[PDB]
Amino acid sequence: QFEERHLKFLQQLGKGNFGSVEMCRYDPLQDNTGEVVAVKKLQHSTEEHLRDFEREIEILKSLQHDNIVKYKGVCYSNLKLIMEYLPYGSLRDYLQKHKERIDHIKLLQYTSQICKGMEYLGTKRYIHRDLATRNILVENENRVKIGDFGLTKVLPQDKEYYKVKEPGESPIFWYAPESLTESKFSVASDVWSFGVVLYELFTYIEKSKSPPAEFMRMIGNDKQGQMIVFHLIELLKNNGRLPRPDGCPDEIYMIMTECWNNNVNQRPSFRDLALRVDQIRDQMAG
Ligand SMILES: CC(C)(C)c1nc2c3ccc(F)cc3c3c(=O)[nH]ccc3c2[nH]1
Repeated sequence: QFEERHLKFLQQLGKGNFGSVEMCRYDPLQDNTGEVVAVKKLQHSTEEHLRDFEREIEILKSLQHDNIVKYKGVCYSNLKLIMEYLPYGSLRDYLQKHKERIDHIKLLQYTSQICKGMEYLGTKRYIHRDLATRNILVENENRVKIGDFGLTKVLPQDKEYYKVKEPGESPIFWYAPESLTESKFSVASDVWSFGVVLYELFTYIEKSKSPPAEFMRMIGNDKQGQMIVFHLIELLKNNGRLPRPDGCPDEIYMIMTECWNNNVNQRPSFRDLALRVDQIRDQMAG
């Protein structure tokens, strides 16, 4: 395992849901030769959150894929999850800061990698429940990885959905309608959220174009608080949706809109999404 005393704090990397990630140097020889790693811990340790965190660690450990962040180990005294350090950070921040470097061809490369990571999740009957560019990490210019699994659940053997309603705040603007109305989560709801991820990427994370900002304008910024979810549900029911991003090819927007089907069963599979994206990639290449 990883020893507490040899883990040297460098900087705060990010915060998500109930967890917090830090950049640390694991230096067991105490000579400044150890590798830099990412360390996740609970911001406030609750027995409920500890049980969730334990399951999260088991989830990640069970995953080995090019497009999933690498598990390295755990640290015991206050449980800590040790992951590989991915030096380019979240895709959200990377894309926003370096939009001149990243073209549509690169966006589709990332899109394909996300789909392949998600198909791998589905093969283990894992539902991510929090697909968003903030949860995707960049290893290098050519490779992204699904980088957090704080909300990830395993499907029961006998059902194709999973019902969960967690205390606090949910990413409602990435949620499928049945996740908002029924608290139902499935591969199909992950596909819906993947549509939002695709939207995010093609907006190049322009602040005014974010899903929350766009939906809030459609709902009306003169919104309440508890009624926001109620109005969001109604908007989606009446086929109100995120607009086509500036400069987004019509065929890419079609993929988004097909992911955003109210009919759960009519949403494409991650396998078919990868196929469609890779086909568009090749047609943009030659
Ligand atoms: C906020 C969230 C929990 C999604 C998170 N942010 C990061 C992150 C941010 C910047 C950075 F340079 C690296 C990371 C990082 C990382 O390197 N490994 C695992 C997770 C993770 C991370 N996980």
